[PDB]
Amino acid sequence: TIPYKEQRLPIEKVFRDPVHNYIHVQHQVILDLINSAEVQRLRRIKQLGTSSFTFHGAEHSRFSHSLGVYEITRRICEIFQRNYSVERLGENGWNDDERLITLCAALLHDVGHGPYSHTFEHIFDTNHEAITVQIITSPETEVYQILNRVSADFPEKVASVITKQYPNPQVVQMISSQIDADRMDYLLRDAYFTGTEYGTFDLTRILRVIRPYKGGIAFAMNGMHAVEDYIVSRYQMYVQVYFHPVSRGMEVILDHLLHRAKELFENPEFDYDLQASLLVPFFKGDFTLQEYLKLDDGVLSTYFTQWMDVPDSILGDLAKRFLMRKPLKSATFTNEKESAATIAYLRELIEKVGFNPKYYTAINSSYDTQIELMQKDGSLVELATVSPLVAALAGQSQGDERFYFPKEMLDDLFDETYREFSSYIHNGALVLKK
Amino acid sequence: MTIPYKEQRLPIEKVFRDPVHNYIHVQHQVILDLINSAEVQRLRRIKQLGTSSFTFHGAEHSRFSHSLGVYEITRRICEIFQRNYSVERLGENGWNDDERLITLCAALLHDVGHGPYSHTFEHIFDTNHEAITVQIITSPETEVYQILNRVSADFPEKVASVITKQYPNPQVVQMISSQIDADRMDYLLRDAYFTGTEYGTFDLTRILRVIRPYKGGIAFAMNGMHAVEDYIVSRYQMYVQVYFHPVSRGMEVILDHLLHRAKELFENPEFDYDLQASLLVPFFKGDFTLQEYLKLDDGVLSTYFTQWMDVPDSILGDLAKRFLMRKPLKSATFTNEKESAATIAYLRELIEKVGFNPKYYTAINSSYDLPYDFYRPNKDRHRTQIELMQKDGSLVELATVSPLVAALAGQSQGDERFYFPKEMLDNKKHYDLFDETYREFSSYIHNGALVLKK
Amino acid sequence: MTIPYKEQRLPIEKVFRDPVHNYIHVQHQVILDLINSAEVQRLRRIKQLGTSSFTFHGAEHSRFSHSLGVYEITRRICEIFQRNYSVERLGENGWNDDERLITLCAALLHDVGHGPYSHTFEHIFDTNHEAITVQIITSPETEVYQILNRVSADFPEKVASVITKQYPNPQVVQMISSQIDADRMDYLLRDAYFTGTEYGTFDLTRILRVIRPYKGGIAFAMNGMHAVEDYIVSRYQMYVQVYFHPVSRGMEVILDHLLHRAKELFENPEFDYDLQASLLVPFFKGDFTLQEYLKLDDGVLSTYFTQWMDVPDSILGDLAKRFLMRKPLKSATFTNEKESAATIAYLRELIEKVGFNPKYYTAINSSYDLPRTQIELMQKDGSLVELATVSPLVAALAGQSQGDERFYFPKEMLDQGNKKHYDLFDETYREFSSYIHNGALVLKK
Amino acid sequence: TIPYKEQRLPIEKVFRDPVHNYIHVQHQVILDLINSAEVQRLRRIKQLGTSSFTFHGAEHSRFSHSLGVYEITRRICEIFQRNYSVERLGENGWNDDERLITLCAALLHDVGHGPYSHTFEHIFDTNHEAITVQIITSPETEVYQILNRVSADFPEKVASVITKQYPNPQVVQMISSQIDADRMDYLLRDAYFTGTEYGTFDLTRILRVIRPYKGGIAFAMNGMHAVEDYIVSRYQMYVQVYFHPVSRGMEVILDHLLHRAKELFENPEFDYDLQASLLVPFFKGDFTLQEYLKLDDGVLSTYFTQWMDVPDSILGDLAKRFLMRKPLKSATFTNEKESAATIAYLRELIEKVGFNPKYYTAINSSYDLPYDFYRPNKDRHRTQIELMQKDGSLVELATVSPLVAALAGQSQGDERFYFPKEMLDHYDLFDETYREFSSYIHNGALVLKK
Ligand SMILES: Nc1nc2c(ncn2[C@H]2C[C@H](O)[C@@H](COP(=O)(O)OP(=O)(O)OP(=O)(O)O)O2)c(=O)[nH]1
Ligand SMILES: Nc1nc2c(ncn2[C@H]2C[C@H](O)[C@@H](COP(=O)(O)OP(=O)(O)OP(=O)(O)O)O2)c(=O)[nH]1
Ligand SMILES: Nc1nc2c(ncn2[C@H]2C[C@H](O)[C@@H](COP(=O)(O)OP(=O)(O)OP(=O)(O)O)O2)c(=O)[nH]1
Ligand SMILES: Nc1nc2c(ncn2[C@H]2C[C@H](O)[C@@H](COP(=O)(O)OP(=O)(O)OP(=O)(O)O)O2)c(=O)[nH]1
Ligand SMILES: Nc1ncnc2c1ncn2[C@H]1C[C@H](O)[C@@H](COP(=O)(O)OP(=O)(O)OP(=O)(O)O)O1
Ligand SMILES: Nc1ncnc2c1ncn2[C@H]1C[C@H](O)[C@@H](COP(=O)(O)OP(=O)(O)OP(=O)(O)O)O1
Ligand SMILES: [Ca+2]
Ligand SMILES: [Ca+2]
Ligand SMILES: [Ca+2]
Ligand SMILES: [Ca+2]
Repeated sequence: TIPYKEQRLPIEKVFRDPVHNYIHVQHQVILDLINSAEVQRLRRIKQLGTSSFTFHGAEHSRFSHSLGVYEITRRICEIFQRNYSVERLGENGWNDDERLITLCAALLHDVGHGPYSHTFEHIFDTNHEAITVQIITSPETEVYQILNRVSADFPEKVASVITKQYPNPQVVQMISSQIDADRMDYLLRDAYFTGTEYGTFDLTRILRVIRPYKGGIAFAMNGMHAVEDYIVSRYQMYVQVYFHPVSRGMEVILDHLLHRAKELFENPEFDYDLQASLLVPFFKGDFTLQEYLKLDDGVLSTYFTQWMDVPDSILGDLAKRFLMRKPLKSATFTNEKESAATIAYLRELIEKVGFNPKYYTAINSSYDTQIELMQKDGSLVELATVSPLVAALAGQSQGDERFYFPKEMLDDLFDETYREFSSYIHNGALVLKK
Repeated sequence: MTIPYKEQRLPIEKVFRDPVHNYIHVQHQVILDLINSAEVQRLRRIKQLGTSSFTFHGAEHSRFSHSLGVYEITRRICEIFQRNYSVERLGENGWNDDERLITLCAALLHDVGHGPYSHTFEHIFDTNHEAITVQIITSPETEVYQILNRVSADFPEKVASVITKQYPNPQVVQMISSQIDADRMDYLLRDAYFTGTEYGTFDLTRILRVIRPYKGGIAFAMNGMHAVEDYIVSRYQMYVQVYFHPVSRGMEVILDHLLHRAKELFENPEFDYDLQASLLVPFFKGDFTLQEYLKLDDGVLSTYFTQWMDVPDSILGDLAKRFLMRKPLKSATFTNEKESAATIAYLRELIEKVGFNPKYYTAINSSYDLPYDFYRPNKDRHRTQIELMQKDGSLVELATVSPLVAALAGQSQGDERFYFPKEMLDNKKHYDLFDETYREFSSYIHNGALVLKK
Repeated sequence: MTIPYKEQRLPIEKVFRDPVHNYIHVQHQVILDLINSAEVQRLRRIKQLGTSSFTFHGAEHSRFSHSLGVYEITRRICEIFQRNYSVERLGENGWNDDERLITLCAALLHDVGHGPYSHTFEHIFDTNHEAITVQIITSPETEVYQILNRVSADFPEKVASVITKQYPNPQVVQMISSQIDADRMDYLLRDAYFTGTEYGTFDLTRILRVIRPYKGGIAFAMNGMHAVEDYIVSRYQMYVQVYFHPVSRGMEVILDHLLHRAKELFENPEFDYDLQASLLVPFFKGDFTLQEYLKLDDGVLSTYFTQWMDVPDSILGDLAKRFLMRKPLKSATFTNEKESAATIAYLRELIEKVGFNPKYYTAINSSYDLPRTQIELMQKDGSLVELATVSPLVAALAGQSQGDERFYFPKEMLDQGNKKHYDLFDETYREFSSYIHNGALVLKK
Repeated sequence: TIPYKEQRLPIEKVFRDPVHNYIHVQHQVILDLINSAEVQRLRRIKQLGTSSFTFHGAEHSRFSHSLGVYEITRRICEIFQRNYSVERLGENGWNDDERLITLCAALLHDVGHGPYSHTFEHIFDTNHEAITVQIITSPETEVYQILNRVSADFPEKVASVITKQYPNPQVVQMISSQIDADRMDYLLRDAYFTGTEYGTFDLTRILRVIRPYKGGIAFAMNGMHAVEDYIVSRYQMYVQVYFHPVSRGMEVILDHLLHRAKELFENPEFDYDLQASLLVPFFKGDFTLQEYLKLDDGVLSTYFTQWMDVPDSILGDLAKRFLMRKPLKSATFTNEKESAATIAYLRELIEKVGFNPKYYTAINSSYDLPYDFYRPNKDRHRTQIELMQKDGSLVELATVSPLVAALAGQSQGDERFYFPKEMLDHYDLFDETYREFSSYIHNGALVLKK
């Protein structure tokens, strides 16, 4: 009988994918991991969080992204084996013994992600990378059981790829670097579902120039323009999708909503059942992995639905605004120190109209290795050396610095206040005055 | 002075990026307000295709984006109709653009009464999404009603009447509900786009080129016949390759029995354990308001299932597990229920013999039970037909002039499946007369079909 | 150490960008050499669809790209066959991957014997592209043969025997030529993409997931039967909407009559004027070599037609003009030839009466061709069912021949419209037109 | 009786187009122009010439491109009349009396193109723009006959649009600007037929924001990103398709094949007949319009087949290389001045091995090609893509877009030296020379040894 390490499905298994057409699975191990409890739960977590409030097609899950990353990784490995094996190139070639570990790492790279990560980790101080390593290395998970079946040291080896400690730079960089399968998948996938496919670079063009070398992953010099296209697409996706103000307006609401809920919990004079059982360990700031694994997007929205009926005015309102899509509006400003006086003033105005500025205002800027080209020579050149102005795009700030406030403040008995407030806003830009 | 709400328009066009239609365009203030209402926003949290995502993992699109999609096709039809086929030039065969807003509201609101996994939900809880859509449109408690009523007191009732097909204008009615309406057209294109399948093989533009109004509703110029043919082909292929997929239905049967078991537990006066499913209580009790209904979505169900995995009922706990961990029931086809009856009874006996309660671990269903109707025209029934208009203005129905459409309508079929646990099909060192049962069971499955006990 | 030609792998996979398949992938030195060969490169200068481009102006794709496409589909099949259905796993019902190079060569070379405007050319000149394909593969004068002979001395004949369907492996024969083969799958996909008539797009990847070898040839998994239906449906839409188009056929008739007129002029000792058509001379005479035939492509003919516009024969000059300027004969539908015969004979008199020679300005035409289902579906147990047994009405559709009987005649016959005065000559046009109602012959005496 | 100007078809005619789905024709003038001998002639002329040797799908004709330019133009005119008429906007609006002239000019812009026109203009000193103006304004032409029926001055009016002298900038910039229907169709059409994803931007998004104003055509600010992506596609098609060294290797052969033929014809000492009668007026330098109108791609290849057996080793060999696809290889260098002696020496070695350097080598720039980079000049209105803000003011694209400024920033040409593949290799006595030659070729570039 065959070692588990080597168990090849007699018939290749395909999964239909809108982005890649088909995900192809050859190994029993990979199939088992796809079917595991903690990978399956990623079906219930949105890849893009609050972006579906701006781009309504952005309803894709982390599960389909994980499969897509594995699929791109697989395609890289095939090409490396066909064209750049150690057999042909030696030390600069690819060793296909590394395939299985590389594919598991690729598939499992995001397993530690929970619902609305950025916001959740801000409020509950979780870390999805450490939880990923915990999922891979803990005997309680189905993932660990599957990995342990490969060999005793295999769960830790797979974790070491994710932590970038694995001693093979080709494997580490396939999983994690500037142009990796992770990034290429979500650029393509986020573009496909949002409909903002300015993030169409051509994936096959990149797959034809990617190669291994003794120091990691490089790109043939003849495909420099393919690399440029990727840099450009990534730029376009950050600018048009990830940095979108309306998405972040919804994200600010969510952030304040979870925070208000936690404050209500922690406080002992608040004698009311939040009915938020699964969130309790996170309100207390003391949770297990099992408890973390029970959370998904629907858990949050169920709880928020219950909260619209809560005796707290702020919680009830913030829950409502999240579910009914009522984002905070924002104005742009470029200097935090110089805008401090103006922002404080306006915050007094917002308060005078009866919004508590702590939960109805925010200051926000986001939702928050080289690229080696290889000459026929064998020698390396960094992209910026051949293409500096495009390299400049990748390194830019793109900091979209903003002040958030209720739409109500714009155009009861304080109408003169709303006209006073809106006087400090011209074309979505904060005007600095007394 | 102030413009009537009915006539009010946005200062500039509002555009919603849509992966299927590129853009959704909004110009009327009424339409914007309706998109923003609580009852419509709710549809973001309900999946268009329910359990299909377990087979086609891209299929995570919502009812909200499908509703905007239908509104958008409708908008596109009205525009073509007004520019090319108005009453200003055709009279009783033309399109009166007074009807635009009512048609647009109806299109946007057509699926507003859908809940989570509505087909299953309606089977277990006896709800009716058509009744509830009309209830949402016509009840003062809802934001939809407040908006519609603000257009005119009689407007809610009129919008509702379009959806019940009682509205007196056949062009308006058929645009929203016929054999080739904005609704079917969107979900075929969009379901194909997200599943990643080709099967929405049809060109909306080649159909929007030939669509026209007439006295009795909506028709298609004869020179566009082949474009209508492709619509039918897409329809058929989406049905037989996606909507009717045995693995998706395997997951739907788990769901159905999961909710049925919860209901049976709650209403059994001697089961005492807290199901912690407060929002489902009104539905277990079979006594619910509109408000209680509007609080339901896919994530409410999913959250309750997570809790139920730990509930001390063995069946409930297990079925919650199977749904969340993706453990579909397997199935085999049969033909005649009456001929298959003794075989099915015997197989249920072997299933029970290994610890599975066959009431919850087996099922029988047909593709015909699903809300997907094949095109079958009837000379006596006008709303069953797709009409083509010859260049002389004469109408002929599609199948009579298309051998291909006649051939697909002719091979319209519902299958019949028997569901059972996969564990019934499985090398062990010793064979207990209990391990014998699985081996016995397998000899009844051949080429995916039951072998009759004969 | 030294590697046999048959085994010579490219160290790096060569890819050719293709709008239909995205990429054409080449592993073998033999395949690359065949692609670069003179007689395959010559297919760049032969339109896949001939006169269809007069109706669908995007249909300018060459036979070259179709050949690479058939080759690419075939190797995708071979890869799936090796991965999933090898002899190693399934024995007698499996794929032997030693058959790959020959299957690949046959796929690439299947259409090499096609010349310009194939249907018309073969009607007038009596050439046979299948026999010429076999000639090209097995004649030492071609670069194709020189290449295959290097694989092994018996290799050219083996490759030819695949095309002639005499090769003893049915899986190989049917991959190349049967009802659902790489050949048909490519041209339906390619012709859809270039015409923009994308009704004839079934899903290739779905078919590739159900296709399967067995001892007796090629079959399709039972759970994939709806994918087979899709292909049947696409092929039907393409035949009805593109291949049988009345207007492309209109141009085809002109071309047929133009070539026939030229041949006749050359044949006639009375006509002493030089046609300037040196590459057609062996074909006027009915006595040609392979070498002479390989010089022919679409450009050769259009160049000659340009010259012929100035030749002192008014039928040749005018027909050449009609072909280059796009002046197709118009047509009317009729049903059975026997009831319509007397009316058609009368209309040819009227046509002759106004100055058009009906031998050249009329035709009876019912296809692009100038004057039953066999698909096995496999059950899980390995038994076979023919497609018509599980899907009869879709099967009927495939076996149905779209008989579109038409009578072609000059547009001028109904071109007239409204005249200020009619004379007993303008009377002929008006009398002619009364026999045509909404694109159909009216059967009067 | 309807004036010809206004004659509509009883029923709109549609032309299936794989790029735009449908080409729509409503005016009788336009249909008549489509059917004219001079437009039908574009069916037999390839849009991309030698690119098909690299991207074998690129077999599309100039005729299909011209219909596409017409269809985009039509879409813009519809949008302008519907949303931005003079009736509502005044001097910043569109006058729909200009529709017919705009449509005729869009359809006719490329009518003067002959086969492989860049190479042909180099060898025979043709000018396709002058010939376009000649076809439009010469009575012997069907095009002219059709236009002359419209109104008295209409032919010369139409030609004046093409030469950009027409006094309506909205009309001129729709046909010819940095973002005209012409560029938009060929980027889309070329990407579609080559099978490259790069030149696919969203036409629909651009048409949503396109706008007339007093000084021509502008694009609403809220649509900047769609304009950005047009530039991205444009850049991507230049560097990856139009500037491809393998297609260019084939162009160099073609250039030299025609050159050798002209040379053979001029020389009275060369007896043999090239039997290429339609090229004779061009060989001699003296040709008429009708003679030009007879030429197409098929004519050239027909002659090359004949030339394969003409008793001139160079001409026969080069005809063979073109017909059989034997492109020259190439290497980059920086500037002609610094690289001068290396080229001289390489030519010596190429000669030593028995290739006449004059016909088997060549120097080439991508700049010499009919593809201009976006290079906006603040003084030169023409060079600019304008974006309209809410207040009505204009701002040039590169000004508001770092992405566009980045691409315009590294919008550089190249330099290549061509040579036979034979110079880079089992039994040769010239093996010493091949070895030396390729020592000057490192990383696909000329090594300045000498
Ligand atoms: N209003 C609204 N926009 C949506 C929805 N789903 C997606 N979107 C898209 C379309 C909008 O252009 C974009 C921004 O959303 P909003 O309309 O809330 O932001 P905006 O700053 O445009 O507010 P405004 O109404 O213009 O004051 O998000 C929805 O449910 N409602
Ligand atoms: N196994 C599995 N299949 C998935 C998943 N998501 C989508 N699919 C698709 C891929 C296949 O087209 C289809 C197969 O479903 P299953 O593997 O559960 O059933 P199948 O009968 O193919 O395998 P079985 O014989 O039950 O082991 O569902 C997933 O998470 N796991
Ligand atoms: N007229 C014309 N049609 C073309 C051309 N290229 C493609 N087509 C397409 C569009 C037409 O609808 C289709 C049929 O061509 P025709 O206009 O020659 O024939 P049809 O019988 O439709 O029109 P007719 O009754 O002769 O005015 O061919 C072209 O260069 N000229
Ligand atoms: N060899 C060849 N390539 C073609 C053909 N049609 C398109 N191509 C494409 C495929 C390649 O991506 C590209 C380059 O072809 P070549 O083989 O002439 O240049 P390459 O750089 O591979 O040089 P080499 O193979 O070393 O002579 O042209 C063809 O008929 N033959
Ligand atoms: N909620 C969101 N809103 C907008 N953009 C998002 C959101 N979530 C993710 N993205 C974008 C930005 C991320 O770079 C990318 C997904 O990467 P992810 O698996 O979340 O790792 P990450 O949170 O560490 O990214 P980053 O380091 O850029 O903050 O998609
Ligand atoms: N000139 C044409 N006009 C219309 N249709 C064509 C033309 N040429 C080919 N086709 C259609 C008919 C064929 O079924 C298909 C391609 O097959 P192909 O081998 O290139 O031609 P063919 O001469 O073998 O015709 P057939 O496949 O019917 O025997 O496309
Ligand atoms: Ca990731
Ligand atoms: Ca619907
Ligand atoms: Ca073929
Ligand atoms: Ca042009």
